[PDB]
Amino acid sequence: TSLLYPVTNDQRTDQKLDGLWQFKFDEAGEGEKSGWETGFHDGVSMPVPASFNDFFTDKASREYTGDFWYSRNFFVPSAAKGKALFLRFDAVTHRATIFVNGKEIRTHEGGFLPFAADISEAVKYGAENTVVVKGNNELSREALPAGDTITLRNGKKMVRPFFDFYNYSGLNRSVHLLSLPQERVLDYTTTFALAGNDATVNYTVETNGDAPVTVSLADADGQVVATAQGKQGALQVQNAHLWQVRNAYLYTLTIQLGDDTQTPLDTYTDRIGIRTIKISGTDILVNDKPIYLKGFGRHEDSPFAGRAFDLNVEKKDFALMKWIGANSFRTSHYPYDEQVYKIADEEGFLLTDEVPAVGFKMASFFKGPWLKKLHERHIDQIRDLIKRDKNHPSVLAWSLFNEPDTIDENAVPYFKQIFDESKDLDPQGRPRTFTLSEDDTIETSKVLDFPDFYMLNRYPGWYHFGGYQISDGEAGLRDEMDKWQKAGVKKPVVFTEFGADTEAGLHKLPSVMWTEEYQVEVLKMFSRVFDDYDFIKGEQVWNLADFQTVEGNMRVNGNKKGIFTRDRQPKAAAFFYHDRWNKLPLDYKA
Amino acid sequence: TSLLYPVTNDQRTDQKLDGLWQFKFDEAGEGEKSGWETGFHDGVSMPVPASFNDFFTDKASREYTGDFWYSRNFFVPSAAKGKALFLRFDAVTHRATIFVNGKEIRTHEGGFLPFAADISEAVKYGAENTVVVKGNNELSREALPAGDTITLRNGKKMVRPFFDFYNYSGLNRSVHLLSLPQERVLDYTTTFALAGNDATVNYTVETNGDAPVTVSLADADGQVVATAQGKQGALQVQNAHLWQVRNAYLYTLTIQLGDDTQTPLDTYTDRIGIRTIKISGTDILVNDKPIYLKGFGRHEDSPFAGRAFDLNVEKKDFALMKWIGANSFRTSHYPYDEQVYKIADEEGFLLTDEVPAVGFKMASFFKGPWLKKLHERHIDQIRDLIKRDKNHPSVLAWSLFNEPDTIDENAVPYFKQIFDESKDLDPQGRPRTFTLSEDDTIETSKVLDFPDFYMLNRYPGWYHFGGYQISDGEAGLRDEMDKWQKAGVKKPVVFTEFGADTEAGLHKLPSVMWTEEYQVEVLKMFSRVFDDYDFIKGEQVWNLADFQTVEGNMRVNGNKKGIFTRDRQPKAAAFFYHDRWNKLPLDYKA
Repeated sequence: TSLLYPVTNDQRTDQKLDGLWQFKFDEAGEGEKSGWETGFHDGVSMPVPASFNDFFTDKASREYTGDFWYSRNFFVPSAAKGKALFLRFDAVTHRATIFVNGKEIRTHEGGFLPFAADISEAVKYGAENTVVVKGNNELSREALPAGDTITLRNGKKMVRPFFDFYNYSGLNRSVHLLSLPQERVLDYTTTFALAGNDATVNYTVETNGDAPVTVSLADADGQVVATAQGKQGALQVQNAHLWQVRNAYLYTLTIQLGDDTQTPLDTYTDRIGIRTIKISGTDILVNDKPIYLKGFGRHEDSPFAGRAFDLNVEKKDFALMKWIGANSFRTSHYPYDEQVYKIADEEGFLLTDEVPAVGFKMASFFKGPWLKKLHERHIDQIRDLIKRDKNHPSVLAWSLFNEPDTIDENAVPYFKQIFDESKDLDPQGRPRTFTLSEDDTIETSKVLDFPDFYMLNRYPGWYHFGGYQISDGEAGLRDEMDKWQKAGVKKPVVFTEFGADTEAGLHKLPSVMWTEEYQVEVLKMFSRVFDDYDFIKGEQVWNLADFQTVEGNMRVNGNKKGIFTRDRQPKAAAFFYHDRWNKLPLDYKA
Repeated sequence: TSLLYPVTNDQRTDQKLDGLWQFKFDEAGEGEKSGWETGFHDGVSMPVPASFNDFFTDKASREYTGDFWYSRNFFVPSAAKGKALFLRFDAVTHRATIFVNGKEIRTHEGGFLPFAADISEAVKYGAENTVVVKGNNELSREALPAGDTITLRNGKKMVRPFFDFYNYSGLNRSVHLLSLPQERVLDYTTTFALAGNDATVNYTVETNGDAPVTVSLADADGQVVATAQGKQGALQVQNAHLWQVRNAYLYTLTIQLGDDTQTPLDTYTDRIGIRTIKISGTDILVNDKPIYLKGFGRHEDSPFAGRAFDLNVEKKDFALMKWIGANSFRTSHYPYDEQVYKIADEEGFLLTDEVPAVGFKMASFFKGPWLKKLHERHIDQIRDLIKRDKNHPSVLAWSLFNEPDTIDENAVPYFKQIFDESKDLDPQGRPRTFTLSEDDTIETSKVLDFPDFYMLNRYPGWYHFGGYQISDGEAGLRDEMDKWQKAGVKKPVVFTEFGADTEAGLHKLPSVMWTEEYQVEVLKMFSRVFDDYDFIKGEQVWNLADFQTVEGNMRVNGNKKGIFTRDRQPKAAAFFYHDRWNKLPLDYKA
C-alpha cells in the first residue's frame, strides 16, 4: 500500500526501534496458547537488526527451524495522537505475525521486503506499549526462496534449501515507528527524456485524498530548477547535470500536498538522477552511450550480523568496489536493504535488482502442485520490489529468477505468465531478465525469447573441467559462444556468475584448485573468452566476498569463491581485476 | 625369483645408485628410435628415489602421462667379475623397461614392488657402465591401481584414476647394485608355535643348488640359542622372549650355505619375532591373548618426495603413532617400502599389508573384458607381496582389495578365484581380508563369506548426513551394526576408514564441516558407536596425515581427513586420540 522509505520533516516522523529485544524459540508451537503475544521478558536478549542464528553456541539453536518470538516495549508520544501511526518492519525472515499490546494486527509473507502495520488504534498514547513479533523461517516449495523442511530421527526440524546461502532468519532489518499525515503521499514515479543539454523528468504522484499536489526539483546546491502542479506533470530542466556511471549527480525531488492557502498537509522528498536506459539491439545504453558492465556477484552477509544490513560492511564493500574498478553488481539473490541503493545512487553504480525467486529447480520443479501458491507469492514480491525501487537512478534491470530449471518445457507457461504480469510495472520500462544456470544453454534452454538481455552463469574450470582439464573447459565455453554467435544473437549477453573457491593462504606452483593462483588462472581464462566476442557486454564475477552457507563437504565453512575474504581483505585475484577493470573504459567494445 | 632385501657381508654386496639421474619426457614415444637407451645427458637432473612430479613448475610436466626416461652412469668393480650381478629396482611406478649399456635386459609391471635385473653379462667389469630406465605411468582397467587415461582436446594425455591419491610416478624407491654368490639363498619361511615358556621356529630355505644348509638363531645380545641343519627344520627356543604388541623382541636368523669343510658359499641374515596370530571366532589373538587395534589410515606421501620412501618422514610418522597410543596401521593402498616393516618389527606395530587392488569400481566393473589381464597382474602382485613380507612379525593380515564393487553378483567369481589362488601362499596362514566401502554393507554385499575378518569403511557425518544431520548418520550406523549383530556375526569387525576433512586453523562454535572442532565431534561419535558393540575389535581412522590427491573441487589441495597436517603437526583431533587411545588397554573388550 506504500513502500516509501521513511523521512523526517514537520509532517512525518520516523524513530527506530533497533536495539535489544527479547527472544524465545517455540519449537512446540504453544506461544500463542501460552500468552506470549502480550509480551515477555523471560527469554534471551537479541540484537535488532541482525540474524539470530550466529549468537548461539549450540548447533540446535543455530539451525532452529519453526516459530520464534521477538518482544519489546516502546513509547508512543502523546503528541502523536491523531496521526496515522505505523510499525514499519524493514524485513522479517521469512514470515511474520505482528502483535501490539497483545492484539494481532497483521501478517506478512516474504523475508526481504518491508511491510508496515497501522497501529493507530492499538496503542495507549503517552505510555509504554508492547510489540511482539511471531516469526517463522521454514522453507517449502510454495515460498521464496524455495526449499524443504525435514524432521530428523530425533524430532528436530531442519531446513534443506534449494539454494546456496545459509538460512539466516529473524529481524534482519530496522524497525521504524512512523507518524504520518492522515492525507499523504503513497507513491510516485519518474521517467526521463533527453534533448540536447536539456532533460524532462516525467512524474506522477499517488495520494489517498484530493488535496492539490506540488512537485519541485532542486539541484545539489539547493537551487530550485523546476516546479509543477498536479498529480501528473513534466519538469523541464535546462542544462541538466546527467547522472553518469561512476559519476552520479542527484537532484532533490520534493512532493508537497495542499493548496497555496492552507498549512502543508504532507511533505515527501527523495533524490533522483536524470538518466535513461535503453537496450539497443546488443548494446546497453546509459544516456544513449554504450557501457560495459564490470562487477559482482554479491550477498548481504557479514560475520556478526549475518543476513542483516550493516552500514559499516556496506560502505566497506563500496569502498572496495570503487577501488577495484567495478561499476555494477547484482543483488543476489534477494532485494537488499534500501540503503544499498541510495549508496549506489550516490556512487553511480548500476544494480540488477533480484527477487528471491531462487531454487526453482532440484537435483521436475515446474511439474508440481506448489506452483499455484508459489506464483502468487512470486509475482507479489516482484510487485513489491519494483514498487520500492522504481525511482533509484542506479537500478538498471530487474531479475525475476536465479537459476530456474528452464530445461523442462513446463517452465514456459509459468515464464509466459510472470513476464506478462510484470510487463507494465516499471514506469521506466527497464529490461527484465534472469540468470541461466550451467545446464540452461543455447542448445537446451526453453525460455530464451523472454529476457531483454541474457545473464549467463558458467563454471568451466570449477564444477566442470577442473584442474588440468581447464583447457577443455575453455574450449567448451567457446563452443557455446560460437553457437550463440551462429544463432545470430541480437540481445546483449552478460556473464553473471563464474569463478573458483579459494582458501586465502593456499599457494601452489603449479596451481591446484583452491589456491590463490588457480583463481587468478581461472579468471584470466574467462577474460580471454569474454574478449573474443562482441555480444558479450559484461562480466560480473562470483563472488565479491566469502559468504556463509549451509554445511556440506564441499563448503569449507561457507562459500569461498569470493575475490575478498569474509573479513573484506583481498586475495590475489583482487589485484588482477584491480589491474584489468581500471583499464577497460566504460565504453569497451563499441 | 627372489625378493629378499639386500644385506652386506662377505658373500653379498649391496651399493645404492641413489642420487641425481638424468631425466626426459617422451610424449612422442620416439625415445628408443632416437637412441636414448644408450644413455643421455641432455635432460634435467632428477633425484632418486623420489617422484618426479613435484619438481616441475609447469602443470603439463606435473601431470605428464606416458613414457619417461631415467639415465645414469655407474661403476662395476673389477672384484665383482664372477659373481651374480644385479640391478635391483625397489619400485618403478608403474611400468619399467631396463637397459644396461644400451642392451634391453628386462621389463616389469607394477609400481610398488621390487624387481631385480641380472646384468652379469651386460657390463664392462672395471669401467663405467650406463643404466637407462624407460618408465610409463599410464592407467587402465588392466593394471593396478585401476584408472583411465584420456586425451584432452589439445592432444595432451591425462590420467583419471579410480582412486583418491595422486599419480606420483618415477623411481620412487632406491636402486641397488648387488653382488651375489652363484649358489645362494633365494627364500625362507618362518612359522611359530608356543608351549609354556618355550617356542618353536619352523623354517624352510629355498636355494638354487644342493649345498648343505645351516640355520642358527641368536638373541638380542648375540648369544646363539638354536641351530639346525637341512632345508627344513625346527629350532627349539627355551624360555623365549615373545614378540609383543608395542613391545617387540627380535631374534637374528642366520642362514649359511656349505658343508663344515668348505669356504662358506652364502650368508643371509634377517630379524624375526617369535609370535603367533589366530582368529578365534570374533577375537584377534596375538600370542593367544585378545588384542584391540587402534591406528590408521596411512599413505606414503610427503611434501618433497611424493610417493617415494623418505626415512625422515617414516621415523617421524612412527614417533607420532607411538605418542598417540596407536598400535596398528594399514598400508593403504599399496605395499610400502620394506623399511616400513622393519621399523614396524622393531616397534611392535601390527600392519595390514595391502596390494594395489584399488579402484575396482566406477561411479559394472567386474562386467568387462579387462578382468582377464587385470586378474593376471592382481594375483601376481599378491604373490610378490606375500613372498616379500612373509617373515615380518609385524604383518598381521593381508588385504586383497580396497573398496571393490562387491554389490554386483559378478564380483563373486573373481573373489572365488583370488581367494583360492592365495589360499596357501602365506606359510603362517594369516587372515586374508579386504575393505568394504560405504555402499557394501551387511544388506548389500555379495562377498561376505570370503574375508577372515571384516574391514569396514564408513563415512557417516561426512559423505552422508553431514553437519546438523550427523545424529541421523549415527543412527543409521547403529542400524547397520544392529543388523550385523542380528545376523550373528562370528568373524571380527574392524573399522578401517572414517573421519572428516579438516583445514587446520578453521574454527567455529558451534562447528561446521571442515573445522577442527567438527572433526573431534565426528571422531567422538564414531567412538560412542564402536564402544557399544563387542564384535567391533578395532578402529583405524582415516587418515594419519594430509596427503596429496588429484585436483578437484572437493579436494582442498589434497585430502585433509588427516589427524596430522601434511607437515606432521597435530590438529585438535590428535589430542583426542592421544587421550582415548592411551587409556584403552591392549585387551579392550575381553
